[PDB]
Amino acid sequence: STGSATTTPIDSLDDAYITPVQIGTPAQTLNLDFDTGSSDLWVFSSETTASEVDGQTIYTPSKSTTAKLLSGATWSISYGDGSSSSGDVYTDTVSVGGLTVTGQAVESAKKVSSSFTEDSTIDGLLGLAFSTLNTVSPTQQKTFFDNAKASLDSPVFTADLGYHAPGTYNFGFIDTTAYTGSITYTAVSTKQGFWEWTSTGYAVGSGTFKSTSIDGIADTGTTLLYLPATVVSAYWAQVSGAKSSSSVGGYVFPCSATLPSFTFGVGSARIVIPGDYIDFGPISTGSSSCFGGIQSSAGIGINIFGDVALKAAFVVFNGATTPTLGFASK
Ligand SMILES: CC(C)C[C@H](NC(=O)C[C@H](O)[C@H](CC1CCCCC1)NC(=O)CC[C@H](O)[C@H](Cc1ccccc1)NC(=O)OC(C)(C)C)C(=O)O
Repeated sequence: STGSATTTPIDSLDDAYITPVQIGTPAQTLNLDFDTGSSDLWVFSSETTASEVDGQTIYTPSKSTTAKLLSGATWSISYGDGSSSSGDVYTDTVSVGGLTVTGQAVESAKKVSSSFTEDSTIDGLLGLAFSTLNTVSPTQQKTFFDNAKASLDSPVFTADLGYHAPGTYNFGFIDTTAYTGSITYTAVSTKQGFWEWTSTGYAVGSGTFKSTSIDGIADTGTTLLYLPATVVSAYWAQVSGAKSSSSVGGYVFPCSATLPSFTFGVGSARIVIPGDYIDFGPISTGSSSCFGGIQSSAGIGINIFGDVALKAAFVVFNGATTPTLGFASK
């Protein structure tokens, strides 16, 4: 089997991308953020405390004939941005893009923190890192990818994220029309539970490529590209009005600049980020300062290839028993 689904940015800055998923029988359709940096499928539900629910769509397990309470199990997750949720667990049928798994754990939120209440576009998360990071206790639960691989025509999914535009998640096949040249695969370490890998170096604009190892994770669930302090200072030293601003938390630059490109290495291949991608947007509507898309990971402790970098490429998540990551230009 395969599945294919359109993914769309939640806003005009491509802050994050939602993809409809159908849970339950008959299907209730909720728009989830597919997050390669975490391993829980959780949703807003009829369980959720009501004054924490805003305009999201809720899962109502009492309405689905295939839902079953997983007795005893609870969950509690907090993410890199500070936000957090917890609750209890059902198993149900969940389909994405045509592809259906029965008995997927769907984690039902009792409580969500502020940032989730405040974002009306996102009805919960679907985690696609490795299932060792799943928060359900006492027995951790598989991600939708892990439950799907038995039936997939190949044990992969693709991410094809758009710049200010819709794109695609595919499961179980690689669409040869969606990229150009050939895919280069690199090894993944799953020792910390992420799709973690080491990039072979970087170039800024049209200067030299510097071979230096950057160990990072490919994370559809993080908006920006977070890289070590000195590589990030090397990029913005090429943008004449850029400075680091403690007030806004990052490098800003005049929205009128043309930014140089940024290249990252994958084995012997190179992925080029166009500079307009790194112009994240204006720090407020109307302002003449813009927010950069490459910022220092010193404060987070790990380098993150977020959607800035991933939407410049077609990305293969190869979930074979030794997993790899594939990059192609598109
Ligand atoms: C629990 C663990 C086992 C794994 C867990 N992993 C992570 O936290 C990384 C994971 O990818 C999480 C997953 C996201 C959590 C927040 C909701 C959206 C999903 N990423 C994150 O926690 C990273 C947060 C994102 O980078 C936000 C995304 C966003 C912004 C605005 C509006 C909507 C969405 N961007 C964002 O704040 O961009 C600005 C600052 C330029 C505005 C952890 O390490 O804590």
